[PDB]
Amino acid sequence: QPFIVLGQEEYGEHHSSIMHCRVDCSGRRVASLDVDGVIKVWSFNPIMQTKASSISKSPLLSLEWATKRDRLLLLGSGVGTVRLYDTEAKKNLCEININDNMPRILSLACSPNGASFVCSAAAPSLTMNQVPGRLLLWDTKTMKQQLQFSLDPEPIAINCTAFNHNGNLLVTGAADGVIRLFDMQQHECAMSWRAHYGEVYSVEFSYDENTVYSIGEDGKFIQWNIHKSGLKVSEYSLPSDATGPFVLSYSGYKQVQVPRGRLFAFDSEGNYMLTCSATGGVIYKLGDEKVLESCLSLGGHRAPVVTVDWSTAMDCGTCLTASMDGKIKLTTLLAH
Ligand SMILES: N#Cc1cccc2c1CC[C@H]2NC(=O)c1ccc(Nc2ncnc3ccccc23)cc1
Repeated sequence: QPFIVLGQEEYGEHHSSIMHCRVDCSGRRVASLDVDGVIKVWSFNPIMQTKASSISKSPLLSLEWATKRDRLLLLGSGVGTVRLYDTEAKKNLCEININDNMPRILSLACSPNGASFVCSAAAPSLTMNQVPGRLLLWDTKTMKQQLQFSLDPEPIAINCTAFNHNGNLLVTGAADGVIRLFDMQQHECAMSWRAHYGEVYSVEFSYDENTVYSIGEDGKFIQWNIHKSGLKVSEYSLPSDATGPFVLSYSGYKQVQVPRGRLFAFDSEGNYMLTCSATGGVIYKLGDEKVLESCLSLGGHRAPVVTVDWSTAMDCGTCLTASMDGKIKLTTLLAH
């Protein structure tokens, strides 16, 4: 046991499958979004209580907490808008239209220093997700676009974004299965390589930032050498219920969810990784036998888990696991 489990609670205010659930930067609030466009904002320490609740008139695809103003939440729509929501004042500060032909705001990342954010904006899905997309850099102080990064070889939908600790690097994964790493000082692509057969769903810097981790449609979790483009450090086939597609089957009726939120999350120092499964969160130790072996199973879910988070605050771990029945389990972990 590398962790003791201090409790497992259920947040149940959503009645639809969860799309995203993320802990804020203070580590004390959750923002969660379901497929019916219900945004909920809630605390959990010492009990679960709801701070805000709103139906979006518009489809909502993405969610990102601000880094340097804890109470601000960025929301990306399916109608080409970025909304800035004040969780404390329970009102929208602004909603900016993206003056373009790319309505799907698939991914939002706020810079660590708080002066900037990035969003991906994609064309409509085809009657694949292998469609044109853009990557936009914004100024948080004006909430205006500054520039778009050209994507080679072609405009492509970007599914996932993450900054490094300082914010000078941004790693992205796209629907063409390619990872693109951007130098955010020079505003150019430092590095790119083919990462997955099919889509990249999540990307993350290792704690030490010598590697980035990725998970994608081919079912593989891969660790890449940030110093040498496309050189793998290690590669594992996760169980299929880590990357879906996620099915809840009734009389010939089923609900199907393709990955959209973050499929993996890490402890404070990046030694352990939480993933999805039919029946709850599954945690692995990083670092490297041939078959990656599971050290902890959080359980507690009676419908597929589709997205997860992991935050550490007051020296305690909080794991979120969110399933297709709309339930969010909040498990509390102590690192011995
Ligand atoms: N860390 C972080 C971080 C992340 C995202 C955001 C922000 C931060 C820190 C600063 C904060 N920005 C703001 O609070 C804000 C709020 C509104 C405005 N702009 C407008 N407000 C009203 N009407 C407008 C109409 C047309 C255009 C613009 C408008 C600018 C900044």
